Parts: sequence; structure tokens; C-alpha cells
Amino acid sequence: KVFGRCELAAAMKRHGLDNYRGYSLGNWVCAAKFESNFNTQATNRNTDGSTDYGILQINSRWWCNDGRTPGSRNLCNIPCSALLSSDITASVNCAKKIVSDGNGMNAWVAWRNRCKGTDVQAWIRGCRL
Ligand code: NA
Ligand SMILES: [Pt+2]
Ligand SMILES: [Pt+2]
Ligand SMILES: [Pt+2]
Ligand SMILES: [Pt+2]
Ligand SMILES: [Pt+2]
Repeated sequence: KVFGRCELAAAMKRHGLDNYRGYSLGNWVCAAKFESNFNTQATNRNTDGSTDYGILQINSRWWCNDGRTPGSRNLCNIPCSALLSSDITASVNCAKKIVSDGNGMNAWVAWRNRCKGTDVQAWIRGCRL
């Protein structure tokens, strides 16, 4: 499913992302825009053989099992394919664990490079929450 901007923002809040670990909802939406273009099915293979999965492009090296990432962990205890569903619960729950792991949202490279320090509120302006 390709979410609408305000549609994803709605669903992110519902699942508890607004000010999660101090990250306002605008940050989560901007990160999703740039990680996946709001598409729950987005996949992107990394040079290191791991793959990024879903709206927030969660990586198979640490967070999920795809059965092809050598010497990898499944810290979120899911199959990576769960991260591609039109229901974002799994992506959100695994992101809560990532963003708590201690580098906060810097664990999303597109977030550090494109959202961090910007007017993130724009991404939620016009939506109902
Ligand atoms: Na893994
Ligand atoms: Pt939830
Ligand atoms: Pt803020
Ligand atoms: Pt694996
Ligand atoms: Pt939902
Ligand atoms: Pt809207």
C-alpha cells in the first residue's frame, strides 16, 4: 500500500509514534517519505548483503529475519516480510525498538541527511490527528 501523507501520519500517531522518545510525528513522516516514498512494499538491497524493508526500511542485519542475511540478528523477532504489509503495526513496533537503541532517529540515514534539523512540522500540516 502506498500511504497518503496525512493518511500515514494518522496511522503513525494511532500506533504511538507522536513524540515517541521525543520525536515529534513530523519526523516519522519525513523519514518514511524519504526511506520508502510511503510504500509499505519498498525493499532495497544493501551492498553488505542485508536488505531494508517497508515504510521505514528496517534492515535485516539487526532487526528482522529474511533467511539470507549471514551472521544477522532478528532483534524484532519477526520475518522481514511482516514489514511489507499494509498494516504498519509491525514496522512501527520494530521502529520503537530501533529508535530506543541509542542513536535515536540517526539510525535512519535518510532522516539524518534530509529531515534532521528541518521544518518537520510541514509534513503533518493540513492533516487531521
Ligand atoms: Na536478520
Ligand atoms: Pt501500535
Ligand atoms: Pt519538533
Ligand atoms: Pt538471516
Ligand atoms: Pt493501523
Ligand atoms: Pt490531508
